[PDB]
Amino acid sequence: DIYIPPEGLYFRLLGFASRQVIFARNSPSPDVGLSPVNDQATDQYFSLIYGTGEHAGLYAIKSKATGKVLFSRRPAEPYVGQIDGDGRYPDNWFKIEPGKTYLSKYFRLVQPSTGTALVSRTHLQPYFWNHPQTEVFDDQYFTFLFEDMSIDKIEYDLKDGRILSSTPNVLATQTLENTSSQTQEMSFNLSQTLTQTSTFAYTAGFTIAVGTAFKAGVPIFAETEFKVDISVDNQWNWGEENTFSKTYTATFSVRAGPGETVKAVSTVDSGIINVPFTAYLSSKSTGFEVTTEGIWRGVSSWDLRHTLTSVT
Amino acid sequence: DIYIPPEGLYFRLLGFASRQVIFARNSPSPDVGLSPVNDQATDQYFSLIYGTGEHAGLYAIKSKATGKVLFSRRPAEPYVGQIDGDGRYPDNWFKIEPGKTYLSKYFRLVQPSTGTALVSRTHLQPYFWNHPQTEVFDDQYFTFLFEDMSIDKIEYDLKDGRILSSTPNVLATQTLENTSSQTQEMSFNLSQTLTQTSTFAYTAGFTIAVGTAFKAGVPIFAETEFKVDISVDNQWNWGEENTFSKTYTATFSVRAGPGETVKAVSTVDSGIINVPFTAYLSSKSTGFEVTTEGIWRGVSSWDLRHTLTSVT
Amino acid sequence: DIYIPPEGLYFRLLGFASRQVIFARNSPSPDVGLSPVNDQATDQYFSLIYGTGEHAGLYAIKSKATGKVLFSRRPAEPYVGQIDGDGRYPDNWFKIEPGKTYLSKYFRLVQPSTGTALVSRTHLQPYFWNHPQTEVFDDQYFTFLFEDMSIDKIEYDLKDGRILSSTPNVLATQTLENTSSQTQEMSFNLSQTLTQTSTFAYTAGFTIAVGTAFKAGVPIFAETEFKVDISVDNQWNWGEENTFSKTYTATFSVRAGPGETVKAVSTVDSGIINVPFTAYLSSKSTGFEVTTEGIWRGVSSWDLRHTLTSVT
Amino acid sequence: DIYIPPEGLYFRLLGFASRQVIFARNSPSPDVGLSPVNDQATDQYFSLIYGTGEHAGLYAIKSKATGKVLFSRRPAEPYVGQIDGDGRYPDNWFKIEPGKTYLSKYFRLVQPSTGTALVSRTHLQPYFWNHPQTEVFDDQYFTFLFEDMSIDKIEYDLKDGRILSSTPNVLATQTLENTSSQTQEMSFNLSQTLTQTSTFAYTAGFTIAVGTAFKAGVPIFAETEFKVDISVDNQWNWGEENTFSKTYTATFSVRAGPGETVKAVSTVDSGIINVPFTAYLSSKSTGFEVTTEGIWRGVSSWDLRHTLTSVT
Amino acid sequence: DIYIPPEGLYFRLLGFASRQVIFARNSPSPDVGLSPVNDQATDQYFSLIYGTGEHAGLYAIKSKATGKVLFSRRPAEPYVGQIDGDGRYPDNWFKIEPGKTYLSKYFRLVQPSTGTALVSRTHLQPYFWNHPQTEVFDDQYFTFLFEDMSIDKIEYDLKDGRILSSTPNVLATQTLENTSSQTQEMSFNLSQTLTQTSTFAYTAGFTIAVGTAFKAGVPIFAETEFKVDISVDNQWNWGEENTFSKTYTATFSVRAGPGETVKAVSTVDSGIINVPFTAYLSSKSTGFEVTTEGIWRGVSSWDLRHTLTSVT
Amino acid sequence: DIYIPPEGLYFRLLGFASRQVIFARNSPSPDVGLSPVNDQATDQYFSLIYGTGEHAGLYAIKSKATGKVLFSRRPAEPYVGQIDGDGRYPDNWFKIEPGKTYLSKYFRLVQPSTGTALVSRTHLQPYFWNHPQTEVFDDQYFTFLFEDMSIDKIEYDLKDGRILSSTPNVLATQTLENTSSQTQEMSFNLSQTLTQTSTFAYTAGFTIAVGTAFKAGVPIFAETEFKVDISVDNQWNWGEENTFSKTYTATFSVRAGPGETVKAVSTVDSGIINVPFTAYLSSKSTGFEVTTEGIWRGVSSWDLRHTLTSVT
Ligand SMILES: CC(=O)N[C@@H]1[C@@H](O)[C@H](O[C@@H]2O[C@H](CO)[C@H](O)[C@H](O)[C@H]2O)[C@@H](CO)O[C@@H]1O
Ligand SMILES: CC(=O)N[C@@H]1[C@@H](O)[C@H](O[C@@H]2O[C@H](CO)[C@H](O)[C@H](O)[C@H]2O)[C@@H](CO)O[C@@H]1O
Ligand SMILES: CC(=O)N[C@@H]1[C@@H](O)[C@H](O[C@@H]2O[C@H](CO)[C@H](O)[C@H](O)[C@H]2O)[C@@H](CO)O[C@@H]1O
Ligand SMILES: CC(=O)N[C@@H]1[C@@H](O)[C@H](O[C@@H]2O[C@H](CO)[C@H](O)[C@H](O)[C@H]2O)[C@@H](CO)O[C@@H]1O
Ligand SMILES: CC(=O)N[C@@H]1[C@@H](O)[C@H](O[C@@H]2O[C@H](CO)[C@H](O)[C@H](O)[C@H]2O)[C@@H](CO)O[C@@H]1O
Ligand SMILES: CC(=O)N[C@@H]1[C@@H](O)[C@H](O[C@@H]2O[C@H](CO)[C@H](O)[C@H](O)[C@H]2O)[C@@H](CO)O[C@@H]1O
Repeated sequence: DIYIPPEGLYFRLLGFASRQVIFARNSPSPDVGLSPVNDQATDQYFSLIYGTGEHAGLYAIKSKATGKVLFSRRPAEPYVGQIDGDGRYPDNWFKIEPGKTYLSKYFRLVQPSTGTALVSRTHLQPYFWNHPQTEVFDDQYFTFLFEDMSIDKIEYDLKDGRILSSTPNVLATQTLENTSSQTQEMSFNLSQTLTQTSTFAYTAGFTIAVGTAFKAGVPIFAETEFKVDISVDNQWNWGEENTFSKTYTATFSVRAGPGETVKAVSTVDSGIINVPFTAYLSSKSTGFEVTTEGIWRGVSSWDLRHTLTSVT
Repeated sequence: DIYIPPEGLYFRLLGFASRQVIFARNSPSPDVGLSPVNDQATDQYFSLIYGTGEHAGLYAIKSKATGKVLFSRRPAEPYVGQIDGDGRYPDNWFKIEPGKTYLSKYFRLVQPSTGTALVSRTHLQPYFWNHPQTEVFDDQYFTFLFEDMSIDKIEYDLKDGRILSSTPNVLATQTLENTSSQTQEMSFNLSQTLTQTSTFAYTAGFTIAVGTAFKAGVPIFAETEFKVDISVDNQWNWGEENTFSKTYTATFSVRAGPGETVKAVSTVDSGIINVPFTAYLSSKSTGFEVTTEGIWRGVSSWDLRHTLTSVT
Repeated sequence: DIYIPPEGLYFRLLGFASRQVIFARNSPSPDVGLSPVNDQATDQYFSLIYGTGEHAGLYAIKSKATGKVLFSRRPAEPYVGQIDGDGRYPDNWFKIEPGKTYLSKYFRLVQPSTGTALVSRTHLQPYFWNHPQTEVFDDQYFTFLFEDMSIDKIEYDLKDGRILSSTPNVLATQTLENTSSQTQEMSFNLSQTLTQTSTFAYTAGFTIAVGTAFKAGVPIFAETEFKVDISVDNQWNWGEENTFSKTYTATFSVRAGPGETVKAVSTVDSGIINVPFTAYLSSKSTGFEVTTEGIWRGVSSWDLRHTLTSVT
Repeated sequence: DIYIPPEGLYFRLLGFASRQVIFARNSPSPDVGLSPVNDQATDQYFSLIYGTGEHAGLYAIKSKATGKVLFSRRPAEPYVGQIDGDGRYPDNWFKIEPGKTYLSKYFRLVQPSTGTALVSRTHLQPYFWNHPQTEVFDDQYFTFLFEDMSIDKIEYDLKDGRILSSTPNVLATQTLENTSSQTQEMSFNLSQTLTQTSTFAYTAGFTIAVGTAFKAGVPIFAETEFKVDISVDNQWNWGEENTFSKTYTATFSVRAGPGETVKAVSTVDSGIINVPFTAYLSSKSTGFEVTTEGIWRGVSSWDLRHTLTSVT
Repeated sequence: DIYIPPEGLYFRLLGFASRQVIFARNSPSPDVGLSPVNDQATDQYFSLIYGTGEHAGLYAIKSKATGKVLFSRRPAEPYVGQIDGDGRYPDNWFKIEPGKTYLSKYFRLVQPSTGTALVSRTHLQPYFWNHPQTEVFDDQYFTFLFEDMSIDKIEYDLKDGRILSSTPNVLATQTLENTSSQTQEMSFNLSQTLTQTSTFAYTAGFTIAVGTAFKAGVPIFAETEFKVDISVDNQWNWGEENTFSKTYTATFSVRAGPGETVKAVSTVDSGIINVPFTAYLSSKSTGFEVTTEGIWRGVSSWDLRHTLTSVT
Repeated sequence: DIYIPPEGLYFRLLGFASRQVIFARNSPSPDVGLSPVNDQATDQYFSLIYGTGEHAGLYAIKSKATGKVLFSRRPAEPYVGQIDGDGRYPDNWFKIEPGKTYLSKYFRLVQPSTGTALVSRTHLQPYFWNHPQTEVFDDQYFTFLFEDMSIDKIEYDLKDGRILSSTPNVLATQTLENTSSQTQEMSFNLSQTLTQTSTFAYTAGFTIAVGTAFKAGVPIFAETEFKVDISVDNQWNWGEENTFSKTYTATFSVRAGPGETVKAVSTVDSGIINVPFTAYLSSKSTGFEVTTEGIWRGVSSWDLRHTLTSVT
């Protein structure tokens, strides 16, 4: 089931074919049409009005710049445009039909009452028009290019963390710090770095744009639970694999035997790990709130061990 | 080696540049040209005629709507079009030259005899034309947009299943169901759910369109073999990672000692797993059959354990 | 931080919108403009001249075919074009502004002194023009389509290899080669094949084009170190997952007891593994050198074991 | 260091050679001499009077029947006998000289002041006499044949228990209680017996006679501590290995899956184990108290496990 | 409960004090008395006649040489001797009273009807006499010195074998048999000897004399069961620890890789083990049969492993 | 095969029955006879003269005090005694016939030429006599009561050490030495004592008297070999189980993390262990040398581990 925004969220209607966005303004000359994306052109933003009654399950597309609603009809010219009255006419209601395969994140905006589908193309004129809904062409598909949203918070569902793999990794094996006997001091210093992995994968809810940059603590396995490592301050990219460093540092000393050659082996458990999470976002322009569910996954390490053993 | 369809399979010739498909009809006015995809326009489908003799290794592109074959020549006008006689003229044979990098799933359709390459563009006219084969431009590349195929069957090669990782995961650890002694009944109920993973990756054979929706049992590791779990009835998307739930349920009771505090620990082995498979497909319009080889991979769980231990 | 080429490396400036490359020649008629990629058109290659002084942090875009530099101004017509003097005029310096989200691998070429941004479109004329830098449109973004580079060498940083997972896999379990007693010979032959995995992932440095084909040994885990398996001679594709076969073959015989039924179990450790690496490349036309850092990852196997045990 | 009884404990003086006990009575005719043991003849019991002053480290041997003390002199006849005054004369003090090898649990009773040693023989007359202390003969050795003591209590030092060995032992392996699916009940009954071991070994303190019969709980390993199993009510023999039965009984049922063949494997950890202990004894005739330290050792079992696993 | 022989088994009555055996003959002069053991003197053998009726629980001691029965009375002289009629007189019945501690394997032969106990001493005359049963002296104790019995068979209860400990022991670790590559032959020879242990401990039934020499196979652990190793042909001594050698020999060759340094590690599991058993014996003079239950225990080894691994 | 001393070793001939030793002197009156042991009476020591020629396999018993040899004949009186000429007469040669069962460490001294066996008794006169060799009585058995020997050295065959059992034992588990973060010092002190075991068991060679006290280092398992722990300075008793203390002491400190609660777990491997050995002894009076082979066995511990782990 594709994600359809609620009434207070704004978006751009990007065409698969034209690779351009629909615009609706009060001037210049042409009131509605297509244009290359310009994140600041209020012109290019719309929100939806959820149909009710006999329109339940349908939607009206409202211009943020004009407040007017889009329409699509086949008899009267022009076949498409704007109009007042938030869905006053049957011409303002559309059915959202998700595509398949390469068009799975796209959809047709079909207006039932007239059996017409919106068109967004650059090869034929008018670029923004409609077509008899029964003959499906690729240039009738649209995808949501949502407004800039800010990631306010990431909350992991730690109780459900899970370890997918685990192999011990010896950080500092070599350790032949010795003497003959009755010394008094032998200190060890551990400083090893492992390149870790991080990926925040979409599961459900609001469709955060792939690549969106943000910061958050990342999961860590303690000994019997998962915890959030707030130290990691790297910049992540939504839905993409990121890498970050994890350095293990430790200082310990050993010496109090009849005569030994102290040995220290620092070891950690490394492997793949994933944890569910919810992200809270809000509109930068409005503050409108939404959530997104996801699964975080990455190569990590845990259970740092220091084993001391004497030799003679 | 790119996948070239056999003689009975239909497809659309999508251009890298124009992002449009070639069409060949008997009318209206222009007989051949470019058009946005329309899965129902017979107009846009072609199949290949495998060259033989001195043409072995070359192909003729036959219109499904017209039966006519495409041609490409540089002296006589028009330089491209249709013509009867399934490869009667040397102008009907083409060499398929796979591209590299971003064009690896695309190819040029070069007609040797004339040293000309087909062209599919929208920036210059004619949109469907040809060019002296020696000067390679991006708008000379095409990719196969195969006909809608149905996935009739998935057959796993279970003998070759393989476990990539494995870590024990305790589903229900806590279990302090007690009394002092000589009770008579202490029953346990286990109900834990794990989010699993599923991906059907292409290996060879017919190139199933990424995203194609279908249903099939998914692999499972028994104790010494792999088996197909037919219960999982989720809808998969070819070549993409899907998730699904696996719930473990169990009821067992323990009590017959001198005086105990029965403890139950339910545990499973979880980790990554993959298994080879063959998919059998057939043309929805013709029933023409083909196969696709692939490797299925996913996070799974297995070997559910229930350990009972008394305490006093 | 996006990768900006040094002064001696050539590239094409591909537009996000137009999906076309900028060209600068001495003739025919129009000197600069847009064109579909043609890897042999010297016309389409440029290199950068690193600004210094008050221009430090800015760049001039030099035509490889003409030696002339690009410019962008808003008063005098034409607003864009070529000109001698490697950055003689303030009009030749540009600021490279990386985009975000879907435009993260793209950037604007803004000329500060005039507050103008280059434009690359096919929907409006002139196709190659500029726009008041303050109004950002999608057709103002460009990405680097670097010159054909050759991968001369792959050097792994073996000391940092790491095992992400590990599960024992018994290749040949069944082995009931017997007799009663005092025989004299019982030989075993092992021949098992496992499909392995290989991926060379970009980490930093020169951005090798995804898909680039090349050959190199692949990492292998010995017993206490990682080593390069030079036998694997498959063709890899940069930044993509490849598969390859690994066959284990072995012949051993056992017999010298009071009366036994020799059993042989061949086993290997399989799991995921990754190792850092540096790739050395050079321009095919110039020999200009660069490097790329990356992490190699794949499903592998190691520690082949043969265990013999008698039965009676 | 041999165990010398305190002043209130009674004993018999058994001779190595004569294999007979010393007696001291008021009548019949001969007042002191040798006799076969008769546990009821008060005649044969003596206790010691710890010398003090210049006699510190020496002892007087007091008759329980007569109260008189033994003496040994070489000039005046008879050379040995009884006499009043609890050590009034220098002739009443003896030095206890432990033997070696086969005489390690025996000792000479040498009277320094006169350089004479007591004699207990049956081959020459007088049977009970003395000899010039400088010429050591075997018939000058004695051992303590203590009075009947009762073992009132055994207290183990559980904190110091120790596991010497441990191997898992599967009690009930076979378990193929099945059906096809959706049954509802499958109960299991475990009843297995293991022959255990028990030995109470002397360490220090009062020398309990080997073989002495008594009853006490025996050590058991819980999961993280040792505990006393009070159920075992077998009769032990001090300082000797005893065996006893341990039966494990358990009843548990399992069934609540999509279709399984429930399997149950009952397992225990068996091995050698030992624990220190103190025994409290008291004179049956007097109630005089003493203690004995010892180490208990035996083959035991612990950590009974029940593992349930489904099959299909 | 002490072991009392059935009616057909012969024995000598050895006295604790006298350390001599009772004899009953028809001549010379003294008919009954004491004598140093002489295994061939029929004179010294007796068997028992189980009392019945009011004598149930009592026994008559019958001379094997004379057929006459022993008697004990206090009025008429002599107080002890022989007499016809297998228990005709009340004087022929005795109660067997086991001693404690050092006398636990000894017993008094008390004749109730007269309140008299048999006496066996060498310090007073008559050496063989009796005493008022109420005054217990050490020289009233006897032990059974059974007739020479032959151990016809040892049958182990293998199903109940048990492993008390287990630690892996590498027989032949070192193994660096190599070459560079493509050799063709590398054979290994294993010959290691371990000193094993063997003890047949009495549990119940006939009391086989400690030290009795005999031969039998000894237990061995296969892989899932215990088996009898019939190869071990050492001479055992009943109830005593014996040692014996176990040599592991094996010849195996390995070579068929791209280039290796074959390594072989031969390993075994060693530890303590015990198994119950029954011994079948019979009188050498009569063939009278009996059985003895026991537990066999010893340090053993099992599960010989040969692991081959290549190096480069 | 019983141990027969070589020609230069002295011993006493102790009788089973008489429990007395044979003596041969030049005066007083009776030249040969029996006597209670007196370790200083040269009178009681003899050595053997190995027969050769037709006497090979027989021995003469030579008096150390007199140099004369023992004899045994049945016609001429006295039947036994001394005589010059180290075996001059056939009467001086004896066959040593080991007994069985309770007489396995005893033997008859039979003089073939006359068919007579030596006798050692106290119940009949003469106490030291002989008897017609064909009628075997218990008082014809003798055992060797060797001269006082000194244990000069114990040499273990470390290469053959063997671990019979092994279970980890945590000495100091509890360890919650903490703070919040950035402290700087946290030191640990380990001091735990384990009661160990020691037994030197006879295997072959000279029969060292049971109980003989001596001192020697005891075996210890390092990590890959056995070594002698020379610290243990306890007094051992040949052929008997001894106990001794082993204390593990260690001081180590840990602290250098972002914020932790350092935990330390000290652990050791404990279990049963045995090692072969040879003992070198020599006569205290002569210095005559001999050796004894044996197996040392005991409960020990090894591989002390210190594991440090942080908590938060
Ligand atoms: C002004 C008007 O109504 N024009 C229409 C054309 O747009 C229409 O062309 C097609 O429209 C579809 C839209 O999905 C595709 O863009 C297709 O490529 C076009 O051919 C034609 C009928 O086909 O009718 C009028 O001319
Ligand atoms: C009608 C005709 O023959 N026209 C051709 C042009 O198409 C041709 O233009 C180029 O064609 C290639 C095809 O690969 C690219 O589209 C390129 O961008 C075009 O410039 C020119 C020669 O270049 O010749 C005629 O005009
Ligand atoms: C010749 C000239 O200066 N023309 C310009 C137009 O290009 C310009 O149009 C826009 O340009 C931007 C470039 O980022 C986009 O392509 C946008 O879609 C166009 O509308 C207009 C002003 O908008 O001004 C002149 O006509
Ligand atoms: C009455 C008296 O004084 N008699 C002694 C003997 O007892 C003594 O004999 C020895 O005594 C020792 C005691 O340790 C042993 O029993 C030894 O076998 C005896 O020979 C002799 C001197 O030896 O003197 C008196 O006769
Ligand atoms: C001929 C006769 O009846 N003599 C008895 C003695 O034997 C008896 O002596 C004791 O017998 C017991 C037997 O258990 C012990 O051997 C003890 O040492 C002896 O003293 C005495 C009474 O005591 O009576 C007669 O003399
Ligand atoms: C002086 C002499 O020759 N006396 C012998 C007795 O010793 C002998 O007695 C037996 O000797 C054996 C020795 O093994 C046992 O001690 C047995 O108990 C005695 O009976 C008898 C014959 O038996 O002959 C002479 O008297």
